[PDB]
Amino acid sequence: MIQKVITVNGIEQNLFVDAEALLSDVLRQQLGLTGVKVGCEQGQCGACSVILDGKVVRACVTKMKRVADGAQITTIEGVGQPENLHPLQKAWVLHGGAQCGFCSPGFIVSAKGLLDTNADPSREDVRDWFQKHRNACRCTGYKPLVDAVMDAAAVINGKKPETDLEFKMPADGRIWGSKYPRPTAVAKVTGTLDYGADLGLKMPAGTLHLAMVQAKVSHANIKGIDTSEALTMPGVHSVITHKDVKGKNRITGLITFPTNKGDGWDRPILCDEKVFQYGDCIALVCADSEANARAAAEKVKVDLEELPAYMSGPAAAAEDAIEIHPGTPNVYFEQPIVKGEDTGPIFASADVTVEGDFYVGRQPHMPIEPDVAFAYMGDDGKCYIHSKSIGVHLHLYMIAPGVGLEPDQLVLVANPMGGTFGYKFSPTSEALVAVAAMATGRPVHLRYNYQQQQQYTGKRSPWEMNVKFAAKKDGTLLAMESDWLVDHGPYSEFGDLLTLRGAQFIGAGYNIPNIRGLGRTVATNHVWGSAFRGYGAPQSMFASECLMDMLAEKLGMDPLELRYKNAYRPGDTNPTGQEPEVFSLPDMIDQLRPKYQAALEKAQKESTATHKKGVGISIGVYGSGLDGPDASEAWAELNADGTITVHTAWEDHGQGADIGCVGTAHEALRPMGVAPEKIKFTWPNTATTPNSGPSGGSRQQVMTGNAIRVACENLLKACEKPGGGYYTYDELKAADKPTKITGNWTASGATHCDAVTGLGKPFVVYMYGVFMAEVTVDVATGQTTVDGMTLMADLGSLCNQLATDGQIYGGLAQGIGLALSEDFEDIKKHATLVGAGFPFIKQIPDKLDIVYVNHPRPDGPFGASGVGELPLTSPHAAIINAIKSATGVRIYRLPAYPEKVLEALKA
Amino acid sequence: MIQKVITVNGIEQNLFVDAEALLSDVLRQQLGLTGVKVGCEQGQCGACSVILDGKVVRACVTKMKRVADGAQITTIEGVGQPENLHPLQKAWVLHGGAQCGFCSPGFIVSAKGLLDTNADPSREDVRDWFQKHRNACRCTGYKPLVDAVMDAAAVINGKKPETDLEFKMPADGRIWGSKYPRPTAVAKVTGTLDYGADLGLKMPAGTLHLAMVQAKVSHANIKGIDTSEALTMPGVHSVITHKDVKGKNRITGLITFPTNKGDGWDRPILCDEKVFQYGDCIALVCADSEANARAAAEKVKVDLEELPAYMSGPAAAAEDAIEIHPGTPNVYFEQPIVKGEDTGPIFASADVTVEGDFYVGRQPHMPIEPDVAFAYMGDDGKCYIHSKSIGVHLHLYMIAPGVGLEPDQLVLVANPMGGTFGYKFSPTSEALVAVAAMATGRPVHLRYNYQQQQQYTGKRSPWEMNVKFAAKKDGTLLAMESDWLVDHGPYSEFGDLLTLRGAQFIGAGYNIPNIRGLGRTVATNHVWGSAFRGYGAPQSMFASECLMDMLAEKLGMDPLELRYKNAYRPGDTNPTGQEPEVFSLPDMIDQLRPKYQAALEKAQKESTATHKKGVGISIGVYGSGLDGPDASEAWAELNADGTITVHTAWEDHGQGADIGCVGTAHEALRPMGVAPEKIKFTWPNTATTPNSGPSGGSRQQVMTGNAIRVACENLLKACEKPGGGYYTYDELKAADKPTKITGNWTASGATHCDAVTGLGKPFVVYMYGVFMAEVTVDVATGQTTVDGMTLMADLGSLCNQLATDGQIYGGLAQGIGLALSEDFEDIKKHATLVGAGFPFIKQIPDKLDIVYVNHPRPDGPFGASGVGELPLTSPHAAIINAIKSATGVRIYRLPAYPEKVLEALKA
Ligand code: FES
Ligand code: FES
Ligand code: FES
Ligand code: FES
Ligand SMILES: [Cl-]
Ligand SMILES: [Cl-]
Ligand SMILES: [Cl-]
Ligand SMILES: [Cl-]
Ligand SMILES: [Mg+2]
Ligand SMILES: [Mg+2]
Ligand SMILES: [Mg+2]
Ligand SMILES: [Mg+2]
Ligand SMILES: [Mg+2]
Ligand SMILES: [Mg+2]
Repeated sequence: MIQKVITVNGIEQNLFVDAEALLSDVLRQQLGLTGVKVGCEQGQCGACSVILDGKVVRACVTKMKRVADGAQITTIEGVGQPENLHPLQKAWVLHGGAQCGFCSPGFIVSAKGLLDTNADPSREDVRDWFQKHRNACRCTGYKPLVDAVMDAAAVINGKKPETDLEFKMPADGRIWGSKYPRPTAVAKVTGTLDYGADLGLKMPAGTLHLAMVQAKVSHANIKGIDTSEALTMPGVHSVITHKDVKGKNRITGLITFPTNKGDGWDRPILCDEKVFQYGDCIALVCADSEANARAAAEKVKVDLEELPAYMSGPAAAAEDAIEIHPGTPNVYFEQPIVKGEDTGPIFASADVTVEGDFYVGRQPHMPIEPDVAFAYMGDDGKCYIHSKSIGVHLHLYMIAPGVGLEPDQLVLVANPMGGTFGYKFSPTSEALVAVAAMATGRPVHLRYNYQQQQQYTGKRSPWEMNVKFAAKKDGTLLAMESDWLVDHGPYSEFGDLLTLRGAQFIGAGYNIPNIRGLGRTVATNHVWGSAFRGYGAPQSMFASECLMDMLAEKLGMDPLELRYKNAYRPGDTNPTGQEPEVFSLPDMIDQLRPKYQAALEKAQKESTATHKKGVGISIGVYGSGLDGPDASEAWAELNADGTITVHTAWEDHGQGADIGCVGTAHEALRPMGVAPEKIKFTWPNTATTPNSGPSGGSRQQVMTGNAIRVACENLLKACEKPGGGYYTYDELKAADKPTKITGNWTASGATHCDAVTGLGKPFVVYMYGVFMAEVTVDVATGQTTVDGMTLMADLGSLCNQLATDGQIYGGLAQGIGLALSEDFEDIKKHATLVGAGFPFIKQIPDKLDIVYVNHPRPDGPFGASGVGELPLTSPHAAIINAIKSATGVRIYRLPAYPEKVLEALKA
Repeated sequence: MIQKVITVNGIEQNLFVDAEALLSDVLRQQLGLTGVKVGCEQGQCGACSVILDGKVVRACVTKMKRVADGAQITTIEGVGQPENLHPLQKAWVLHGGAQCGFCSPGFIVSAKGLLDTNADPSREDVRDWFQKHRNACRCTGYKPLVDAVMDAAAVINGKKPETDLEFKMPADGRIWGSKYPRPTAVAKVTGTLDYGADLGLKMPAGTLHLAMVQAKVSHANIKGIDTSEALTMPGVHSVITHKDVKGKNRITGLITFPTNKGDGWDRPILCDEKVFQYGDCIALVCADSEANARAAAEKVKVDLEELPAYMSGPAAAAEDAIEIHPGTPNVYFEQPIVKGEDTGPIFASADVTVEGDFYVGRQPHMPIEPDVAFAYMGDDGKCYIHSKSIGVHLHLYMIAPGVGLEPDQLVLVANPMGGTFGYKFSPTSEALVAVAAMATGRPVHLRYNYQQQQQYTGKRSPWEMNVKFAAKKDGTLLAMESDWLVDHGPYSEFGDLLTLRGAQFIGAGYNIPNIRGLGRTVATNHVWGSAFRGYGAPQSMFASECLMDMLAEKLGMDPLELRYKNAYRPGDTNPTGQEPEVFSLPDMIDQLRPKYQAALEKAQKESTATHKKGVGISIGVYGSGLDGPDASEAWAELNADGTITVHTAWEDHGQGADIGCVGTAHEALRPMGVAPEKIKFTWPNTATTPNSGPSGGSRQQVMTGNAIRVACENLLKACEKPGGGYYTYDELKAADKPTKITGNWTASGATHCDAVTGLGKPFVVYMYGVFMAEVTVDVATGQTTVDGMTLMADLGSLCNQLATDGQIYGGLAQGIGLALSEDFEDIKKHATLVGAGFPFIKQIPDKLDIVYVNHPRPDGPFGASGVGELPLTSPHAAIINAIKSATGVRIYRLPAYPEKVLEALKA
């Protein structure tokens, strides 16, 4: 051990450390500076950025031996605090740079380092700095972060007053549609919002820390578990196995479709008889620290009989493949789509037909924060779980029978969280922590490292797809045929539903009167399927949007004009036979057309012999809602202090559940003149907030926004004075009148798609958009650079523009990754950010352009649709279409790795 | 476990706690708020004061179940931080309220609570508030704290500008003699100075926490130790016993006198063959937490043969008493005093003689911070100890042979500390932590609780005393006889030396040409003797100063005039035959006389039938130095940045080692124009600071102050430019000239007192003073209230007046405790602050008056003497003399408990 006397955030610290200890651990654990965020732990994400003697360093790869006596360290806590914000922190708030907020401390500390060395950076200087220092963000698409740095710099430079970093009220008093900052922004930019790992450090002594004993093969029969050596190791309390589970030891898919050939009870909590994928949790070590639990987990011995593993959909779907779940065929679900007339004769007599085989793979979510959860037994006797769940009520019912509790004896709470992008539509660690809390009676905390986040959370499910179009010479679509095979890994939850998305969204955007297709879901031993932003649309619309360009090519027609010819107009129906609710695609195409023509001319002009530029187009469509007559509930409560609490379980991945609630409530409460800062939101809790539903399907703004609106309308009625005006809280209480008022809303016009035909009216509100990608391909290397993205977006009406701009930029950046670099195919190689192709700042263009063409929705609150998944529906199709424009080569199977592009160029 | 969402220091905290947990632990351990200081842990000291929903509460006795959801908490961290100080914090700095600083956070939070409920308190309102909220201070005597509250209130009330809370430079630029604040004040008032227990919380995982297995009988032969059950208990690493000690397992007294009958190697580190006092450490449990170590320590079984214990000096000194250390008589040392002619014939022929038997007991130091230390093996192979040692070099040599290390392989460092008042002139926990670090190879940390601070640290040693005076009718002293028996408990360290103090200080202040006396030191099984502020003078001068009043009474002379007649004047010698170095007692008496006469008249006027007022006088004298030719060393270094570091091992109990260094150096460096904020001090460290010596004997200002002066003079010479002016650092380095310059100083004129006669010149500088106490005695209850204390003090020249005023107030308050309420006689009853008679604020008068009558010392730096122990030399004699004045009763044996006074009143 060594004494080190240093200065941290301006205060002398008399430190006692192991010279080999990581600065991240010293700062977080010994000094309580949990504003230093840790994600990857491998020096790749910048979340743990600190200033050390004037240099920006990653604390997770800086050992204490590199910290000299007398060193100066700055963390986010030293940059500024609430009520003493630094210009960078104020700028971040104003520009909406904190979505999940997990990367915000690291970017802000890094930016301070930049500005202390270059006071007046160009935007490119800012981008080069964040690239060098590996500052990674999965939510924002980087542009808002650069905007914030530039604005702060101008203030620091005296070019602009600091008061301009403070939001100015529009002065109609209206925050709906504005750039009003989100309530959680100040906590995020100051490192004072506690995420799950932070909470773990601030839990009491006697909390047990868990480590997972995981399968190191993809498929096996388990013969036994030997824990004897692990029990003798430092700090070890006990080891938990399936024997300690008090219920069924299975997670239920809950809404398994009746025509599914499996019962939906296939997923174990702790493996008993079998390993179904690499990473499966077989046991939990409980110890006094994460480090001691992990060390002991390495010594637990599992006796297994390894079995041949099926690592792709086609392999598992082979007629003779062995059943992974004995008693259920590997191909466990099929969804037909049968619209209009038989397609065979139409294809035979059509002027033109095209066909393609396409693939979209196992995209990894890659939030900067790896999965984390904890659980405890309340003094009320209930089991409490605090996790990254974005569907607390949904998960309660998925896990309760498995853990052996009635629903009233389990409570799920959503912690503040560093992004999910859908992986948290699935249970991950909730049932594991519940089992351990129940078995030990003690609080328990489980943190995944980044390798476990990659290997042992669910993934976008690969689809192998064949799609065909028949059309007239003038480009009018006559018919479509479609076939898709969905690789769902071993766990069925929502796999059938994901397969149904193919019926709904393959070919969406156009009038197609005649469709014949079939989706099939197959169990495999690769990673299980969890929702990934877009949930079937990124697969579906990659195929159809690439195929539209192929059709345009074969007709000698411009691909934007082919889309214009076919885009939904009054009288048309979507693939499930439903009339669209608004018709904004022609408007958006017309407004994009001259920008598209200008982009074409620029690409022709600026192309060289070696660097070929191209422009690509696509349409995107997705529903806002879960299928059928989805519903939500909210409570609007006048508090004694005159503030109003709007109680919901709107789960915040980081998208803006807080500002969605405040903005929607503010608009609804305008008759009573309620200031936005007087409106409070609630963190999701199954015991004390209503069942607003999960934050999946780009649904909350519509469903919960409407419920909030109705609750607030009902609160206004409850407060109305006869003669005009409104009663105060005290007046209502004096008259023994209610102050906490419920509102509900249901999408009554919706119907579930039919099991035989696929036809129905699954959503009452959709999101519509038109993408344009501008790229350069180096034809010597095959490397593609995305130089610009544009999204024409119809969101109906904006609740908050900082929220919606950010959602779009983030989705476009994930599109670039999906198109060019991302996959989870190699269990080890793809288990790091860099290995799996995470997009760092230089991979995302600074030119991300949005044009809102909003057509108010009949059933949306104040006309709003959702936004969340719109920007990831088909940006990768636009990008691939742009590579084709540039070079003449079409990539059919994502991602467009350089070697793959080169092979195509040279064929 | 329960979730609690509350606000702490203005920030929302999502807390996860045990409802039974103490708020102090939650705040310190879970939230890292180590500004919440914990001392007594029993709700008696206020150090852990926090504001909870507008009420000031003691966090150490507030369970989390009493903290409601939505509660508001404020700790010192929420009051203000460095560079954002609250007016209370600025006021504390300006008024010198932070000495050790351990109570400062609690007083300041408490004061904020006061001012939030009463914005314009009277001084009495402030005193009533601190009494109610149990805010305890052992350093300051409370007056500076009240001064600070009043000044802050005026600013908060807009009656006075906040800039007036900032020190104004005297503008001759001179800080010597000023009220310049101490460098450590800002850290103390903000809770950002880490004391030993704070450091323990900020040590790395894998640090082992120790608990002591202690004797629960006073005297025994040990037969064995059974650790088997303890080893099976939660979190337990190992148990350490004498078998694990690698050296002699004995502490050496090091400077044991040759005529001592013991070898000075009597004190074990871990008991092997015997228990010598209640509390002796027999084993150490090493565990993952203090709580787990303590729980397991309760299960270690010690097999003992209890022996009859001698619990007082007279009991142990009986001719037939059994030897506690077999082979050494219990009476192990005697010091004669033989000055002038045989006293028998002089007493026989004298006009008047008086005699008394007196007792001063086992006063407990009662710092607010209980003992704490830690140790580790450095990567350099050395063993490092960080403790409350106030003699790091001294303790290194006292313990090294016992622990089994050569002096170069052990390093002792003084942590910031919450007071000692001399108990840390002894080793306490240093050898224990060293043994455990060496045995385990791991960092180890040991914190005593308050009961262990009381039972198992050393104490003022009781003295049974008989003193006699012979005098002429005109009051001229002719002769003195003296006999004292010193109860040193079982461990000899510095016991002989303490006994020698009786020869030096019984009757000090007066010309006494003929003295015959004998001091004896006896081992007992009550608590071992450690230095307590005054170190023999409080015993010695209680006897002689009470006896002077008895002599005045018998002569019918005023007791101030009797002292005036006899006080040292040129030509006189002190008891050891040495000429005083200055003669300030007549001056001080003359200046006090009219105040004394006025106080007498007020007492007569304001006395009632039931409440009798009185006035008492005493003189105090003590040396500044350790005996003989004491010495110190300092290094003055010009740093590259133009600051100057003054390297010393001046140990800071809280008295002001920091400001002593800065003020002394500043004065010495004036020719080169060095600003005070450019002068840095060093925390004591045996490896990297010179052997400046211990902070005992009121010596550092003289010895180390002179060394600092000489080093700085030498640095000036090193920096001098030919032609005038001074070179810069860069200029000196360019010329390869030295920048770190040594200075030494020795008290060359001093000699050790003789073993046969007691005669010598032990100190070259003494401190001189005259006390006046004003009291009221309720003759129905026997309760004494001290209404006023005055000290006339000759300190030569003041280094810093905030330091010296505070030292005097603190000593006067300890005097009031020694006179009226304090002891450690009952092992259990006196093991709490309240049980042992700690003086809370109402026990200390607001009227504490100082008059400086400074006569510059020939050998002091810039004429300075020490101050530390002066104010505790005889204030308790003045107080007892005042009770006599008031009521006619003399208390001979301290303390003057009410029942004891009543029995005397009624006899
Ligand atoms: S770079 Fe340190 S946590 Fe990712
Ligand atoms: S806001 Fe950057 S990772 Fe979420
Ligand atoms: S009153 Fe809480 S530590 Fe003393
Ligand atoms: S300053 Fe108050 S206890 Fe030391
Ligand atoms: Cl391909
Ligand atoms: Cl490649
Ligand atoms: Cl008495
Ligand atoms: Cl009493
Ligand atoms: Mg500022
Ligand atoms: Mg038509
Ligand atoms: Mg190749
Ligand atoms: Mg202020
Ligand atoms: Mg004389
Ligand atoms: Mg009695």
